[PDB]
Amino acid sequence: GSFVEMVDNLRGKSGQGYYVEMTVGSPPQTLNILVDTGSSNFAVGAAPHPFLHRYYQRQLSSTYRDLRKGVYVPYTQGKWEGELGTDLVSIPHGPNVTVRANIAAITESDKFFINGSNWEGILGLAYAEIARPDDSLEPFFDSLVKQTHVPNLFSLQLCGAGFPLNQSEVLASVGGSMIIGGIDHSLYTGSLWYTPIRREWYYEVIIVRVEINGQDLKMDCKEYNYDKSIVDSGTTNLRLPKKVFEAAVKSIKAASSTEKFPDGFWLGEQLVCWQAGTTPWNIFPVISLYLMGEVTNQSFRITILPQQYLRPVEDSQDDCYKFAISQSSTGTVMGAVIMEGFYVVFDRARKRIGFAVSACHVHDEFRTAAVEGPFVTLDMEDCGYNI
Ligand SMILES: COc1nc(N2C[C@H]3C(=O)N(C)C(=N)N[C@@]3(c3c(F)cccc3F)C2)nc(C)c1F
Repeated sequence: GSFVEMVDNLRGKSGQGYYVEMTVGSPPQTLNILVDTGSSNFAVGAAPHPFLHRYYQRQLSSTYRDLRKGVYVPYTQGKWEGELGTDLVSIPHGPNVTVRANIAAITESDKFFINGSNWEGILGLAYAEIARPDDSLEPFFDSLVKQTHVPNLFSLQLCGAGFPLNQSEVLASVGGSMIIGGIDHSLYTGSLWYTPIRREWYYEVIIVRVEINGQDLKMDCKEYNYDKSIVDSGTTNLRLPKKVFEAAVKSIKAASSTEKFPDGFWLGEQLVCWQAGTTPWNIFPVISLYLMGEVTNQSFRITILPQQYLRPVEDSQDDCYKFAISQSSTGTVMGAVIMEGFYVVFDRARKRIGFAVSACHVHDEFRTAAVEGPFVTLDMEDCGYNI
């Protein structure tokens, strides 16, 4: 329905992540926490770091409980180490509940905290299977549902500004909404279409067809989900498996061939700039991802614009961007630049993810993002990768 208390509770941007205010401990210690559907731990800075202006101080919390266990998390882009415990946790612009949750108190880290991101921890919203050190460490959302009457569902509306936000603007700007326990109808237009959650670990989905400006990429659909496809608010880009990325970039280059861009742009490294207001959106194609539907032999599609996959960056008065589609060796990742086009419903109760056009997606007068269906699609189970 309507969840006014939770609307506009996020801040941030696709490159540095979107965060929500939370409190930990007694008396409550306020922290900004990145919303991450690509991990399953609640982990917060708990020791001084040059990029943190605040951190969780366990000795100041009367409700802190030490689990006497460490946790070491090395990942591709960095690492963090911490100490496990539990404490009382709340979300001020959330459900009016307080729960006892696991917290990994980060004591050491490398390339984890981002200078100027304004967040001090991460809220892993995925399933226990991928929790660290193992699946016995109950994730925050599982604790929230078990201890309260909050429905087993959350929904995210990530709002890209469509232009760069400076240090002050990004702190003053509304970055979107995280609706805990429901769907807020003011955040989207049109209908919600649902895709099954293939397996409960990451939020895994199955892509069954890909188009660039209506032209079928025509790959065996198993390539689109090799080795998995996931929805991850903690990744900035739309990441595609190597072979799919190579085919998609060739097609995007062909569609936009009236302007030549350097190799560094297509590698997502180099910015491209245009005179203020002259970004040639129309030369860039729309991209449609067809997802398995809930009905047998039915799919639907989500369509994004270059206003989603070209990420605004500061250079001058020029309008500059980076190409926010990049290669992956770990499957498709529908990151924040894709989520910015849609209101995304993580319906854990019904093992499905819903998509609708976002009320805050960036577009122009000629094209809009879309969520459309149904389409007849056969043998969609064959699109899923095994082993
Ligand atoms: C919190 O706890 C854990 N965290 C991670 N993560 C992996 C990271 C990552 O690469 N992506 C793509 C990702 N989705 N999540 C990470 C992340 C961010 F989102 C944003 C900024 C920094 C980050 F480290 C955090 N993984 C495991 C296993 C955790 F226990």
